[PDB]
Amino acid sequence: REFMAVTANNSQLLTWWHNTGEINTQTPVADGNVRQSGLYSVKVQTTPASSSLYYDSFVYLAIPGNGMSDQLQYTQGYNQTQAWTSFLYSHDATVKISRNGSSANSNVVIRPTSLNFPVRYDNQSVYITVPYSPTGYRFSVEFDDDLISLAPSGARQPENALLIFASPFENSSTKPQPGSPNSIAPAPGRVLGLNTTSASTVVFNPGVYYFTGHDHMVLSSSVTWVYFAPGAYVKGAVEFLSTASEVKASGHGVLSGEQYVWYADPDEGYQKASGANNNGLRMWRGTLGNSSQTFVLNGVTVSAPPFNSMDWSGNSLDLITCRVDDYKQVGAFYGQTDGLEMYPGTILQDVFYHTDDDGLKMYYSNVTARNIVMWKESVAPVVEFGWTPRNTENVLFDNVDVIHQAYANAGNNPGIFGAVNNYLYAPDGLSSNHSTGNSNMTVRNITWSNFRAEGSSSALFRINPIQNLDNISIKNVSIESFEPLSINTTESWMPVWYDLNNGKQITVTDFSIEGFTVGNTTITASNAASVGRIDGVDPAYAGSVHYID
Ligand SMILES: *[C@@H]1O[C@H](CO)[C@@H](O)[C@H](O)[C@H]1NC(C)=O
Ligand SMILES: *[C@@H]1O[C@H](CO)[C@@H](O)[C@H](O)[C@H]1NC(C)=O
Ligand SMILES: *[C@@H]1O[C@H](CO)[C@@H](O)[C@H](O)[C@H]1NC(C)=O
Ligand SMILES: *[C@@H]1O[C@H](CO)[C@@H](O)[C@H](O)[C@H]1NC(C)=O
Ligand SMILES: *[C@@H]1O[C@H](CO)[C@@H](O)[C@H](O)[C@H]1NC(C)=O
Ligand SMILES: *[C@@H]1O[C@H](CO)[C@@H](O)[C@H](O)[C@H]1NC(C)=O
Ligand SMILES: *[C@@H]1O[C@H](CO)[C@@H](O)[C@H](O)[C@H]1NC(C)=O
Ligand SMILES: *[C@@H]1O[C@H](CO)[C@@H](O)[C@H](O)[C@H]1NC(C)=O
Ligand SMILES: *[C@@H]1O[C@H](CO)[C@@H](O)[C@H](O)[C@H]1NC(C)=O
Repeated sequence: REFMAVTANNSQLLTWWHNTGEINTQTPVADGNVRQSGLYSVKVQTTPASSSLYYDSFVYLAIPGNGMSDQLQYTQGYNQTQAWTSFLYSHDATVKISRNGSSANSNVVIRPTSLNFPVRYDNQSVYITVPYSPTGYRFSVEFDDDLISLAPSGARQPENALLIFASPFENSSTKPQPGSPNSIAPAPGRVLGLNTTSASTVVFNPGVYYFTGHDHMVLSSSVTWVYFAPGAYVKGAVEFLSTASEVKASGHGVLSGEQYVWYADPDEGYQKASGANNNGLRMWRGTLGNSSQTFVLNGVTVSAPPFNSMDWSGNSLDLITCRVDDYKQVGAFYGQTDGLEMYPGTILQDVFYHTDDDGLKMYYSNVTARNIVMWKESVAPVVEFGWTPRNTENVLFDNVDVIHQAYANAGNNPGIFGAVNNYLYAPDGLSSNHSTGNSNMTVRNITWSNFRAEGSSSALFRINPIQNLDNISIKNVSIESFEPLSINTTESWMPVWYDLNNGKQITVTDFSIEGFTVGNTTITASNAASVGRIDGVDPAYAGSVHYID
């Protein structure tokens, strides 16, 4: 018969497909269609590797502008595309990757490179044995002959990226049981009525769904759980109205905002905001009243966000907490595509972030973030914590691997660990005025450990002490290479700041740096400025920065 895709649905492997898959690299795909990579084909086989059957795994594709060329002006202007595929597994599986048909056998680099997965090359195909892990893996497959140079960085990256998201099977907490009378499973196509449903659980089963570029998934206050099934692709953005103790979004399906123009404003008919009112539609939005609320985000893949990926409403933002895992953000070519907000008590792990702005927002206390892979694009620091003075304490960011960076200039506020200026007086985050700080607030007990930057990289840190700093320690951080010196992006700095009202000097205390390597050079105090390129530490703080071995 006519060739058909064959997907896996067993206790060891699960892959899916979309019959309305559309190969398109220039315009918006049809409503009921899903942009599919015409360059990469993926099949997965549960080990042991035998002449047995290999199952197809749909390869998604996100492109800058989302086919809207009059939208490219809001991207960094590169011609890079991002393809990806996800699958669930419970046992070691071999991933077979194929291309065009005129493609020669090219070498591939897996990122993070720490994975060290077995890689075989056979007849214009790449065989990657992916080991099973209760936390799955998120990695980039980069074909040498597909690498290009991004100006002015010169960063060598894939023109056509391919991401693989191998996740563990879903449990009773992340996958609703079918047939519950208190849940509603909207059929494929335009989705309507979820904003007034009496259901408490929205279930999107395999299939394509879409709100428009002029409407999003507002869930009734009654809704506390949104599930995107593996094989489900939903075009829209979600907003809970519920103020219950917990609201949840799970499943390994896709939530794509490809239909919204950049900075789409719900209050202005989803049109580009009138004047940067910071009302660009978020992919994850919620609201809390007087009671605390936990936001659970699990397994979902968010693509093409039209603005900041997430933000909650309220005056009691410290009453919110997050629990996210096995979550991904791909195809975020638009600017200001911030990663999630991590409210007090948050625990985030095994996340993949493709972002053109503030990545890890360290704005709240008692936060734990680990096992993150970041494909930072061209703006904002990897880690941000400097738009507004605040009291923040007890933060741990461990095992973070920035696989790529493509900064252009200083105005991009580059750097791994950054803290831009006070947005109230320097909205763009850059200004010589360092006298708008608050000597009454302090950020303390901060630990950034096991950070890693592959390829060329920006400065280790560019921190503006807008409030006091105390007990901040960097442990094990390696920068494979620095970006071109001429672009003003590799030197770290930390200028003395002053209180806005009192004029009192902002203090920095116990800022330690341990295990900092640049290439094959282990940095130390007598190495700081030489290789480490740490030149900007203000003499007033020099005594507070310690290079311990
Ligand atoms: C197999 O996977 C499909 C989606 O690809 C899912 O809808 C279905 O429930 C699975 N079959 C079962 C019940 O094992
Ligand atoms: C994409 O941009 C790269 C440089 O960033 C360039 O080398 C490549 O030719 C471009 N794609 C094409 C084939 O137009
Ligand atoms: C519910 O959503 C629809 C879809 O756009 C919208 O037209 C309607 O005004 C909304 N009703 C509510 C709950 O305000
Ligand atoms: C952080 O945790 C500590 C102790 O667990 C607690 O005293 C403090 O209030 C917390 N801060 C916030 C903003 O939740
Ligand atoms: C400091 O932060 C760490 C996070 O690694 C936490 O385990 C510890 O309890 C905090 N200690 C203080 C000062 O409460
Ligand atoms: C910025 O610094 C200047 C000192 O040069 C100070 O007078 C001003 O109040 C600060 N912030 C602003 C622009 O309000
Ligand atoms: C710091 O606290 C003092 C005393 O309450 C106050 O006068 C001053 O304005 C505060 N500084 C800032 C940055 O608000
Ligand atoms: C720092 O790196 C060393 C070498 O791999 C490792 O043994 C140690 O546990 C790391 N420390 C932290 C902060 O995890
Ligand atoms: C980079 O910085 C140097 C010194 O700070 C400056 O002279 C140069 O103009 C900057 N390059 C540009 C234009 O980005």
